[PDB]
Amino acid sequence: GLMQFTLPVRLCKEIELFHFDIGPFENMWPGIFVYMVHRSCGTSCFELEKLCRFIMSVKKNYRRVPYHNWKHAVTVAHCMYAILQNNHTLFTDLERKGLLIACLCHDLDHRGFSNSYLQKFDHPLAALYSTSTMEQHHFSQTVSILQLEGHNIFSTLSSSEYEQVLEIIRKAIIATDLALYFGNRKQLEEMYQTGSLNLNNQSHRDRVIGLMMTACDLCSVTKLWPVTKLTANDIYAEFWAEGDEMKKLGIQPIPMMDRDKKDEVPQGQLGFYNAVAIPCYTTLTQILPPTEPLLKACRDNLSQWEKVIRGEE
Ligand SMILES: CCN(C)c1nc(Sc2ccc(F)cc2)c2[nH]cnc2n1
Ligand SMILES: [Mg+2]
Ligand SMILES: [Zn+2]
Repeated sequence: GLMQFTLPVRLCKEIELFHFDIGPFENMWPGIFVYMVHRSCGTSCFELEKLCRFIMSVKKNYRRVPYHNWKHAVTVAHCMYAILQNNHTLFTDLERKGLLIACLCHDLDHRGFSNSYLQKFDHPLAALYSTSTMEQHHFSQTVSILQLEGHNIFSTLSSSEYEQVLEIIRKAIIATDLALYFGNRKQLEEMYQTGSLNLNNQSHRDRVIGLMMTACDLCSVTKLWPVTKLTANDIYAEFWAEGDEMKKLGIQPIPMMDRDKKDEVPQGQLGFYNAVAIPCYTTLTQILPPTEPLLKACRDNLSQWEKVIRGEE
């Protein structure tokens, strides 16, 4: 318990910043996560032995897909860690615990295919979960792994707190279904401007955590441009495989998933930044002013994609 995880100097410092990249060294990612849990929650919130066992079963249940992999899990968790650490007093004890775990688990057993593709393929998950298909699966994998012998990191919580934390985690993971983001942000924006936003309203808190989850999930757009640009490669590698799989079902995929339409990527990124990314971090910055660096970094990347179109790169 006097066993404080410590990172090298450069990582100790830069891990505090929104734009931190967790690096190419897979074997340091558990240690980075534990460090963040200890700083964000306490060395007391989880039994080190159980927490490490939990982390290593979660890693095992992420697949070797170009984008929706273990590195994405730990990147999304780091973004949450920066939000939480910049908004210390805004969050309950149960929230701080649940949200880092939710972010680590949020794409558990992802196959590199959209909810759309599962439904058109007629995958059994699509029959089990009519909406937020993969997101209900991710939550289910999280509960399955928490129920493994020696893996219940929540063991010391009361029956009450345990149901509360698993309910935070469930809502947090469902919110990562981008189909639900658009409405969540509209409501949050309306609420904020008519001055009805009330962080004491549990239903309001839910919506604000939902947006956090979108912001953390989309955080590749808030990195330094060379990170942003190389991550886009990984994202499109998955989309274009999906597109291929659509063509095998006899379905012309949307252009974003068609590798024949690679040329249209820069214009595609503009729409995404304008319709999703920029509104997400704006509404977030309005609700949580210390998250302004995400909006700033996002705007910088919008500017790099504009330059790519102008053939300025
Ligand atoms: C509307 C195109 N689209 C959804 C999309 N998504 C992302 S992240 C992402 C991953 C999976 C999703 F189901 C949704 C979003 C992007 N990052 C850079 N360009 C992008 N375009
Ligand atoms: Mg997901
Ligand atoms: Zn994700």
